[PDB]
Amino acid sequence: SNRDFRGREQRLFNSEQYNYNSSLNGEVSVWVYAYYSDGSVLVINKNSQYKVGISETFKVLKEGSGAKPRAIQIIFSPSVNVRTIKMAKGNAVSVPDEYLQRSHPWEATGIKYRKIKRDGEIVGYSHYFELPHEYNSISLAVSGVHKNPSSYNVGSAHNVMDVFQSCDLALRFCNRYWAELELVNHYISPNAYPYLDINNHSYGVALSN
Amino acid sequence: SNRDFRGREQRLFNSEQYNYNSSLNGEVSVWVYAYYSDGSVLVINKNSQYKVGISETFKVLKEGSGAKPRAIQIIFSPSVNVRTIKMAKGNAVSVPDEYLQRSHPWEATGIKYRKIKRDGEIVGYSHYFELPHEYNSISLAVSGVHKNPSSYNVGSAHNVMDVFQSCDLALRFCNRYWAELELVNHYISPNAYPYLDINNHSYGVALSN
Amino acid sequence: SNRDFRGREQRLFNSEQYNYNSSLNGEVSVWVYAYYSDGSVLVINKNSQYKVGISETFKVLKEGSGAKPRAIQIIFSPSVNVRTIKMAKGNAVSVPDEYLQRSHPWEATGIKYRKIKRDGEIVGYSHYFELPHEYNSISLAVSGVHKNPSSYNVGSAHNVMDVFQSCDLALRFCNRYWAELELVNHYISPNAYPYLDINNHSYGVALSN
Repeated sequence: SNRDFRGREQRLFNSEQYNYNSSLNGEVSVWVYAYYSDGSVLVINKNSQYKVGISETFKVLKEGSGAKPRAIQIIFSPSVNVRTIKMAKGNAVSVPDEYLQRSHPWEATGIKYRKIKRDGEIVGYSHYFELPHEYNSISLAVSGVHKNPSSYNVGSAHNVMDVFQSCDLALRFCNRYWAELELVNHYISPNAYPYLDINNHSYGVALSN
Repeated sequence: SNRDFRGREQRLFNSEQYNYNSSLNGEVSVWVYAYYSDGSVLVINKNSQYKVGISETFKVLKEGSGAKPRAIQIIFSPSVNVRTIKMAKGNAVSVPDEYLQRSHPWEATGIKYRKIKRDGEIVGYSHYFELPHEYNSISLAVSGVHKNPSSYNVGSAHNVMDVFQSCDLALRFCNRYWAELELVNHYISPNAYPYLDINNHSYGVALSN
Repeated sequence: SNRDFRGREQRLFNSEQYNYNSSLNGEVSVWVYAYYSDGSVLVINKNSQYKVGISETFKVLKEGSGAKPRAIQIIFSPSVNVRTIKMAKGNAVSVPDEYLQRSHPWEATGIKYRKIKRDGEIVGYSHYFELPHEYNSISLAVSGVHKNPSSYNVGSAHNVMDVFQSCDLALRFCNRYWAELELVNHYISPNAYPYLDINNHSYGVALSN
């Protein structure tokens, strides 16, 4: 019966979480997972309103003696507008991508992002690429804009200062895990984050509807 | 007599400093003081035009073996618009505040800021909060916008690039002091910064009028 | 003859590189070279669309026991609008420039920038200043805006979010070289960057026309 208000409230509880996230009041989140030759995983996460981005350098461990980055997986929350996703990369600690005079400052990589799904629902977006063995490090920057459900100008006369503030307010986290197993068990799963593991298995929590 | 031009110029000297600061040509400044279990104090200061903010992580010293953060005091210069103040925090190195799906990206904490006064003049604003003993660290972000004395649109077609530049131009300082006494004697007082100590004593310099 | 299409294409190849850089699709780049008492050189480079800036602290090596910064050379790519260049500095790890109440948040230093030329062509802009011996460090911030060839409003309703993204996407590099010779041989020259050495010799590559 629909006299089951406990069930109805539980249903609304989950749904409202899903919907608040995709409102412009909600966060847009990016994760950069760097996979090292020793099986360890380094993750950078930043969460912010309106837009979010990361600019990082992943270096060979122990002054060049330890493990080296082998691959990168970039994850965006479902609140991102996939068409706004941009990436700039260098394979070096020294401006790797050809010459400044001829470089485009970014590529629109949205079309390469796969949908991470649980129960038919999009829990995130994933772009995975491996690094050339010939390289010991990668400088990488990625950026995404929150879906704008309306025709609302977040960058209009009055609203632009809020976006400037969003830049100050963004929170960044950096963690290293010993293996993807630890990553899944202690980072991804407990926080209900979207993820694809090495076996192409999807993680995350469907909240709609 | 008002034939005392030395006195009159001294009066204008002080007043002009007070007033330039609160003009849009002046700085808005934020300080984040982190109080550690060993009595030491770590301070982060950033100063910038138009708006300013800080995003930091305060961790337990010596890889988790040393002292731990116990409390935070956030200070804004008098040039801040208290109503624009925003704060986002996590108690963890891992996205502490519940779940991303349900998180508001900030809280307006202005109403909790006390006025730091010297001689009846507001020299700054202070928000103090203690950290749960149960936690070994805190990731914290705070943001404030300069008071806009006029109806001037700093984020208008032409002026927005200046605000973007203000972001590049902001200066950040990080210092650690052995005790609040050292902090007061060698940081707060010499630089004429506003402050409240553990005994609720106010520091700073009245310049008006 | 103009039947030499190999020559004509080579000519267009070089020219197009020059021109793309100065289009709003191209990068604006800044370098900050810090010259240390031991002859070593530390360089910070950031490259980004629309505008670029750096905010750094150059400290005495080995916790204050090693070499100390003696001089700074700031280089901008030719795509910068020299009139938009701004600099804010402190000689301390503690808000060096007088008192916050009376500080202008930056100086327009464009008029002090020399043109670095190769073959009559501007390959960059250079501002060089020495540091007071009395100081062990310098906190420095510099900012420049890309030349806007048109009357195009990059900070208009729609375009402002792209500039916000440009902030996320900017790539920063930090390198230390043992002597200016190494710097020239392994950093400046291989990457075709503009530069002036200690003997006032100009480096870079003319690409026009």
